[PDB]
Amino acid sequence: ASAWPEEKNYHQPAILNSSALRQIAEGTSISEMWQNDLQPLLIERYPGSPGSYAARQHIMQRIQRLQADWVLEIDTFLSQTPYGYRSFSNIISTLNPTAKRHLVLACHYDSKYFSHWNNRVFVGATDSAVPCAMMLELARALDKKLLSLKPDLSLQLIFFDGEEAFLHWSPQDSLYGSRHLAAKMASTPHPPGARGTSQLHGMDLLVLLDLIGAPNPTFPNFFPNSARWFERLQAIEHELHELGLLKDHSLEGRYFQNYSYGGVIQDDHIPFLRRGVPVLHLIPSPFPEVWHTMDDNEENLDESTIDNLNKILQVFVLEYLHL
Amino acid sequence: ASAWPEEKNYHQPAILNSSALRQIAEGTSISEMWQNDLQPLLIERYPGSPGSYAARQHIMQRIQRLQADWVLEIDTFLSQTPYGYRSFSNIISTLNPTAKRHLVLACHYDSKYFSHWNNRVFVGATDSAVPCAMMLELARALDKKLLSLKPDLSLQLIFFDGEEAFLHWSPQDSLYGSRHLAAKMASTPHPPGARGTSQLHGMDLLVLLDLIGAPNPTFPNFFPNSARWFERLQAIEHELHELGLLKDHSLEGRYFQNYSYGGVIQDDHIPFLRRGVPVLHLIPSPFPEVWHTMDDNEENLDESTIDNLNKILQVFVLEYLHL
Amino acid sequence: ASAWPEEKNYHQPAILNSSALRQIAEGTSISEMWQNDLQPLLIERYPGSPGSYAARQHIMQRIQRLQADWVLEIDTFLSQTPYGYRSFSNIISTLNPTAKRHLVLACHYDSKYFSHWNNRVFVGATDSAVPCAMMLELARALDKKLLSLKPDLSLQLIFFDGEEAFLHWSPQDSLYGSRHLAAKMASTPHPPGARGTSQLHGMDLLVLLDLIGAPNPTFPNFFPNSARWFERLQAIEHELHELGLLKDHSLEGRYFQNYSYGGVIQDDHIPFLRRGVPVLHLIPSPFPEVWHTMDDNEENLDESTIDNLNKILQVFVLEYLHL
Amino acid sequence: ASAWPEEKNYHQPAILNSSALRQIAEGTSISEMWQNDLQPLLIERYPGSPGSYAARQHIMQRIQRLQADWVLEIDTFLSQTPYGYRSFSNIISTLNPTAKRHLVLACHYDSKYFSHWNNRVFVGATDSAVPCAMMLELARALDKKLLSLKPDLSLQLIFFDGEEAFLHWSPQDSLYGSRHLAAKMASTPHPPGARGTSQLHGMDLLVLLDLIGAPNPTFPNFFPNSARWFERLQAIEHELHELGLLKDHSLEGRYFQNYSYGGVIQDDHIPFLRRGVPVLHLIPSPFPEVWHTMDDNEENLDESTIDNLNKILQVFVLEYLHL
Amino acid sequence: ASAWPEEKNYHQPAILNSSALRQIAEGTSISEMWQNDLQPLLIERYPGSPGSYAARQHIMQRIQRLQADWVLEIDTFLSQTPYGYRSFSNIISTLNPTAKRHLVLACHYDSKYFSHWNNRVFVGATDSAVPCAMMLELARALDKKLLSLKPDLSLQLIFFDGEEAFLHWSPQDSLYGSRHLAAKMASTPHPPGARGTSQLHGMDLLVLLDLIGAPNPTFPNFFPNSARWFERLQAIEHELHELGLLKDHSLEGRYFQNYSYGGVIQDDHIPFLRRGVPVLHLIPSPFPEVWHTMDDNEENLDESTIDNLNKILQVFVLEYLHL
Amino acid sequence: ASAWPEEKNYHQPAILNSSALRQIAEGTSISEMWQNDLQPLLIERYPGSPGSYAARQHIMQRIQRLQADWVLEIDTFLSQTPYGYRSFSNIISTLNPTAKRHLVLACHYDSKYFSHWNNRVFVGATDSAVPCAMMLELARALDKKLLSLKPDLSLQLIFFDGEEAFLHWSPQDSLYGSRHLAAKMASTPHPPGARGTSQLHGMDLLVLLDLIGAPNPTFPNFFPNSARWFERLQAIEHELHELGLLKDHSLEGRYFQNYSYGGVIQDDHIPFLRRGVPVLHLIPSPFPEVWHTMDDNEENLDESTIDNLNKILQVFVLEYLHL
Ligand SMILES: O=S(=O)(Cc1ccccc1)Nc1ccc2nc[nH]c2c1
Ligand SMILES: O=S(=O)(Cc1ccccc1)Nc1ccc2nc[nH]c2c1
Ligand SMILES: O=S(=O)(Cc1ccccc1)Nc1ccc2nc[nH]c2c1
Ligand SMILES: O=S(=O)(Cc1ccccc1)Nc1ccc2nc[nH]c2c1
Ligand SMILES: O=S(=O)(Cc1ccccc1)Nc1ccc2nc[nH]c2c1
Ligand SMILES: [Zn+2]
Ligand SMILES: [Zn+2]
Ligand SMILES: [Zn+2]
Ligand SMILES: [Zn+2]
Ligand SMILES: [Zn+2]
Ligand SMILES: [Zn+2]
Repeated sequence: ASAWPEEKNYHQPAILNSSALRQIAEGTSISEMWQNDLQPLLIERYPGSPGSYAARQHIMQRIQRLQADWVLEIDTFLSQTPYGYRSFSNIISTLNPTAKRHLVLACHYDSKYFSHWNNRVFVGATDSAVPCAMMLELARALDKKLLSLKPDLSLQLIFFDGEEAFLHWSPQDSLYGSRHLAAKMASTPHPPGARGTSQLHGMDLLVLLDLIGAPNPTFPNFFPNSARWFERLQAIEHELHELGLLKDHSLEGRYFQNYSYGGVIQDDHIPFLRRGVPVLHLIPSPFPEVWHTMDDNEENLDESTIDNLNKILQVFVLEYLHL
Repeated sequence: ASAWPEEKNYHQPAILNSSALRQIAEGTSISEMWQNDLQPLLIERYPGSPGSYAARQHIMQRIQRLQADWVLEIDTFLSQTPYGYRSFSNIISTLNPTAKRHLVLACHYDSKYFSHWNNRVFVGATDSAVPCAMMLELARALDKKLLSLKPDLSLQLIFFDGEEAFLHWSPQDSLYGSRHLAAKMASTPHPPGARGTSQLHGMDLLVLLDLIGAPNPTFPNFFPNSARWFERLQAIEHELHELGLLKDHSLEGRYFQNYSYGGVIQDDHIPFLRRGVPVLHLIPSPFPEVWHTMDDNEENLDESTIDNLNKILQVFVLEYLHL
Repeated sequence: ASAWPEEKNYHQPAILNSSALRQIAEGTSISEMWQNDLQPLLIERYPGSPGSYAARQHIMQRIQRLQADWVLEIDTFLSQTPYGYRSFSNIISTLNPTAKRHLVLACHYDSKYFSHWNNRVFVGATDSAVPCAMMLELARALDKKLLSLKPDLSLQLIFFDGEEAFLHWSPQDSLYGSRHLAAKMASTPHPPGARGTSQLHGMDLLVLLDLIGAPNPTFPNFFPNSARWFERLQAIEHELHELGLLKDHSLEGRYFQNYSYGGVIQDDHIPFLRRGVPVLHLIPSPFPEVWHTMDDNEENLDESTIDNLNKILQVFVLEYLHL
Repeated sequence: ASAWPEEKNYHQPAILNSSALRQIAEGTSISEMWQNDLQPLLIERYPGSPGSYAARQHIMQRIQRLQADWVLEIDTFLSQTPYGYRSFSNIISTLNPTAKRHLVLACHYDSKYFSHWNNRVFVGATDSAVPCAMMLELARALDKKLLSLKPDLSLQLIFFDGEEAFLHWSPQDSLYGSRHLAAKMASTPHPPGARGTSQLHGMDLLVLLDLIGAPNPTFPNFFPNSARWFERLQAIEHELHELGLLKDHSLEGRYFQNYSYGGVIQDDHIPFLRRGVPVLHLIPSPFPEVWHTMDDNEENLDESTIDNLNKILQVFVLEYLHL
Repeated sequence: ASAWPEEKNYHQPAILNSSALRQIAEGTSISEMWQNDLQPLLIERYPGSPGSYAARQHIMQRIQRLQADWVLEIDTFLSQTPYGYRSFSNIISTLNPTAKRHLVLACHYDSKYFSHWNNRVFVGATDSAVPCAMMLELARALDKKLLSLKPDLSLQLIFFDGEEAFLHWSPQDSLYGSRHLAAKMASTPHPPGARGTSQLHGMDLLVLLDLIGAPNPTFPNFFPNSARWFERLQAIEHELHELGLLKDHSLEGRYFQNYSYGGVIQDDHIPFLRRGVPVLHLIPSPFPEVWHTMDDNEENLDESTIDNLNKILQVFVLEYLHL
Repeated sequence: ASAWPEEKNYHQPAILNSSALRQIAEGTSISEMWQNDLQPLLIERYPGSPGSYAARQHIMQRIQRLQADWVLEIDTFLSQTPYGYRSFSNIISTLNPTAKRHLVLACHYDSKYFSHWNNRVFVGATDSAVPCAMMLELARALDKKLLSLKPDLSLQLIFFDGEEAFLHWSPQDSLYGSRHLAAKMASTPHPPGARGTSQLHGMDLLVLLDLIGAPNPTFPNFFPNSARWFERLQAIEHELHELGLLKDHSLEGRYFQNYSYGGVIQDDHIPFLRRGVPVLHLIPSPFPEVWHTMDDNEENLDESTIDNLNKILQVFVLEYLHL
């Protein structure tokens, strides 16, 4: 079958000048995210709960209200769990469904199931509601350049349901949404009418955000096949510093360090990885000090870190997509 | 209900009187089937071939033109074969997609891949071009009563792609279409919005027709869980003989002869049966004398047996559906 | 390289004469069974229910009132199901637990979980309340002969929990207690202190009673490796018939006619067969006409068919042990 | 062009006249097989035993003394068992190795592991010393016709090691030589230098003799894709009886009653069957009375049944190969 | 609720002052341990051997003399190996067996099977005779406080058999006792009478000691969900040293160096990890220099290193359990 | 089963004195390797191409022209791929084929399948043409010592076919040759006549060379059970620097630094690892900058870096082999 699944190994970015970096900082507003994107997600939203549904509708509405021509799919499936059968729904948002190639941004939108311990509620502020909102604030900041789309390439956003275990982390109790999605795409022909290629082959790179929002994260190099693109993240971070385009930020503790981790952490990327999709995994090591506590809330977030990461990220999408 | 997947076990048919049987004998014509439903499907149509596309467009068009509100689904997927990657397309036809339960009729519409041996072209007339044409005819002859649907139970037809092996019969080279749809159905919630039940649960019974069109066929009783529904066929056959609505037919050359065998044959029922679906398997034993030869063609069919079979089956479906 | 797990292949019976065939027929009370062993078990007793614990107490108490030295064990375990984790309990009854070899009688004591269709309650009278009671009637009727055991050979009874599916028959929704117990016997040293042999290797023959109680049952002959013990049953039947020790019985309608089936019927035997245990499987084909309906009750049972099989089976066992 | 694995679907015999049949008939010697081929095999020969090396040597020595250009090969491998790691050797003997297609005849040559019960030694006369002898007498009796082989087709012979279990029949304790050899042939290119076909595709048909030599055998017809070759066997037995070329033989106790089956019997054909090879399985139902007893010895063989079957089979083979 | 398995996620220690830390230090003797707990283990004890029954008897006796209320269970099973079927026996010693939650400490008590290279005998002093004596020394020194137990939480000890490969490390040749025991616990309702939780859910934290006793060991921090418990270890090691309670101890060569390691090391925790149990894995990297040689003996042990570790570990256990 | 598989764990090196360590430096020619061994291999040689047959023939011809007497075998096999069934051929070179034990050197010889991007052809200079030529220079630069073999230890070379994925990396699409050859060795008794041991038991240490040729490579230490042999590399390296036998080499730019990675990195060692062969894996992290681009050519290799590696690797082998 034709060889376009080769193209990703050759793709190169389109680097921005100093005047165009400045524009991007001005383009992005954390407090608008904080109020209109982030806060309506800080709620109990484990799979099947009335919060899951509220959260899915809020995410849909914030996207529909943009100009860029986004196509939305709800992917609804039944799976077995320790508490029996349950239904889940991944949310998928695509620009130019027909293009063979897509850069993919992903996170998970469910929150881990718990009882109401010490009369509190778990709402996973780093895990992973901030990541969702940064995705929502990216589509809005760049809705202008993203509309200039009506190398055959576009953009895609995935919001997984069921990342967390219900009872005890095992292969059969975790990653419900990503295991189903990776298989579905492996067996769907792409582009439409193709005879020998699939939607997976169409994934250019998968950028997974997990556990973002705490102060002083450090993100390692996990994989040697995406090393060259993690390196671009460094150089983007370092240049926006010397232009003092970031806040409360220092070059002595940079977010993207130069030390490969070696092993891997279990997460939504795994069913994609083992079928040959390239992955850039933006999960910090160590895990926030609040990980899986009633104190992963709005109060412990750190407004400045998030605002820096929104900026670097927004540039990487823009240079990858030659926009 | 929670609940309702229980009902198929207690369903009981609405047996028809002598006046009505006569009505339906008169209501179907085998000569119409032959010219407009069968002969267009006597063609080379192995997966991915031009005739596969043409077999599909015909089957669609014959249905698109009836009264009853049939909903057509095209299930197009990518699998691996001994020759590499290939695309298949199953055809599904449904009255009242929302009903919890559907009685299901099915066959395979691919022909088997062969070189052109002796300058002849294999076209599978019993295997399975007739079967498609009997299902096509049936929906035409009862379009009348089937439209009355506008015991929460309606009717579905399935036309599989890729039942035959490409090179050598094995678990990875066979039943490409049935193995896809079973998995898709078992992981889809039914009825829309359900939490603990699936489309697979909604399959009241599966009647798979295969290898049909030769004279003096004999079909054994394959499974002890659908046994009673096969006794029905025996008694529908024995009441059209005595009424004189069958042709060139005797009660010593009967088609359904309470026998056993008593083991199992591999076919499109296998991936449904191993997840708990009840099966009525309408495949003869022995196979037709012409099985898999260049002489399994139009000339070797028997007009009479196919007309008889049509009559019995059109009965069964009306008595099953209480119409 | 030991040794004894082969003794079971050379084993021969020690046949009874006419006067012992008459004594055996007069020592068993079809009336005593029906009231003291069977009727207490015709209730709703699906896994986890109040009825399950009541059936376990009835079975244990009836066995304890006997003089023979029966040793009883409760094998309680945890398993996943379509509705979640749940607890199950098999019942094991063994004479001479230390012996190397044991003949095994077995059936399942649960009832299938149904809703109350037409304000009725499923109780599974042939499925399998009667085989439970036949097992209790054999232990009573022969109590005098069996307390003589104090070849290294003896007798065991097993009553499985969780034989039926909870929702839809699959490999993961069926045969809960037999899949569990087989894995546990395969991994247990037998006899005590042994270095290279297991309890599973000590099962001489597994005689599984299922779906018994209706009149005119035809029991097929399933496996080549256990054929000669089926042939014992035929001759036993025939020579009791021909001393007038049977009732409402004709040689023209025997229970054990020879008739090879060839394939399998899913059941509690499957996890032991798969490991090389020889199986004598007493399940008729076709299934009782009342199978998985609310008329599987006391009023459709056949007193005399049952009484006849209690006699055949007691003769079989006494020959198997030389008693 | 390759492609050529379909040519076994279209192959047809060359039937021999009444004069060629008296020719074959007078051509075999049942006492010279008995003397020189069978008797040296009636010894203990479980795998790794000295009888195993002695048996392997007599088989090869007897083949090597014929004129036909027989190529001998020894397939020695290691494998894990209930008593630990052990070494086995299959014997493969082939005419025209370069030919794309071969008709295959086979049995197993090991005898089952037992201890000396009652001071006797198990030799498996029917199981399977006689089939071994039949294969050798066939290759001598037809030596001058096969020497003519110099349709691209010829003849292969196979003797398997490690068929029987050591301790308890299971997927890992049984069929050691056949499970090895099937996976080897499926991963060897054939013919030499071929790019997309394998030695397994060149097996035209697998003819597996097992448990033969007892009087009055009844052989089923197990598979639909070889039923036309069961037929030919049925017809060869009929013609030979009507020319009075059989002995002590009755058309009422004919070996090939057409009644069928049913399901399956595990044997050396299963690793090949499961991958698409057609099989004519000449195991009888039921098994001899002496099956797996110390009485499966020379005395209980029936000379006349074997002689008759020798003749039938050599006529089957000559007609398969057009000689 | 039925939700208690979430409790261990919220558990916090009760941190001891400096005069309680001084009592702990004074409360443990390395020479009593050396003479009465360690030395009798420095023998040959691979599975099945006389030294294995002797180490079992010594472990049980030394616990049976303490005042605390330990319940001892011997878990004995069969398994297949490169040499055939063999019997194994784990050792489980439990306080308050009815309590829902248990902090678990563990090592393997077998020794690796070797020939006597150079007329010397392999006794695995670090591998793992020392870890066993550390566990016995801790039960003795904390005996009076462990007596308080009579937060539903107590203490359990596990000695695994069959950790080493007999022949070549493979999924089937290694971790014989721990794979058996994790599967057993996973299917055992806990607490007694429970309906949807297991003994495996009861394990609060699995602290696994292995390859201990050589000088200057570096333990990494392998897992993100047990990392807050690794930090407790470092804090304990820092305080004891600045109070002057360590020996021959440098804060430039502290045992717990917050350096992380992504590559898993296979060991007895793996069957628990993959079912969701949190692990604090105390194995050093690199392995000791003497690893799997005849020089892993008593003279190459370092007295001071082991005495420091006893003290760090008993402080852990008291702060975990609030004594 | 004998004990000799233990011998590898005790084996120790026989180190060289400053003066033999110059004889090595001086007996290897980077310029002869570059022209006579490398350049012939810098062509398109993906599996089945004309370039693959020619690279077999180069490799063999170079080895056949040397005094030591190497035994060559060509291991051909058939496997399924994303484009269909294909033929592949490993190259295996052994001294003393019958010795119990062998040290093993290896790489892959196939070149990744790519379309001709920008009119350029992928030839994989580091991936892995240079590892091939390195293995060719070593046998030549040492031909004279290795002829003293005619401690049951010798040397083996292995050049795999089919390492790269044809389309997308996955367990079914990568490592065709290694997966195939580890299974064949595990099922081959070694030495000849052996009853309990395999060819795979004989592999002392597997040293896999991959992705070599770039400047300034950093090779990590992957596995605790092969660490002692990496320390030998690190030490060999440092004394060659001190003696001045190294070019363009510093100590801050050490090839073998103290660096512990997580592990894997999929490659040809995986299928051996899962069966317990110990592995020395000489692949760097990060991968070279040119990896899987058209600039992985002759111009971007570094002569010094490769010359220095030839010197280390050659010492290591003579020290390992006591030559
Ligand atoms: O800790 S994990 O490796 C899962 C695991 C695997 C094995 C044993 C115990 C736990 N990964 C993980 C867990 C929770 C998360 N929440 C957000 N991202 C998460 C990622
Ligand atoms: O028919 S079965 O093969 C179950 C089955 C198999 C395949 C598909 C769907 C259902 N065996 C069965 C069913 C009910 C029973 N009650 C007592 N013994 C029973 C045995
Ligand atoms: O009976 S079998 O199906 C194997 C089996 C299957 C399941 C359980 C126990 C045994 N076939 C078999 C057994 C022994 C033979 N000896 C010569 N040919 C033989 C064929
Ligand atoms: O990157 S790898 O871990 C394989 C992989 C795994 C998952 C996804 C994509 C690719 N190993 C690898 C790749 C290329 C090589 N070329 C020479 N040796 C190589 C080894
Ligand atoms: O080295 S391991 O990772 C196992 C292994 C994995 C792959 C190949 C060969 C061996 N773990 C191991 C080995 C020996 C031990 N002795 C005590 N604990 C031990 C742990
Ligand atoms: Zn989380
Ligand atoms: Zn067909
Ligand atoms: Zn039932
Ligand atoms: Zn046998
Ligand atoms: Zn060890
Ligand atoms: Zn590569």
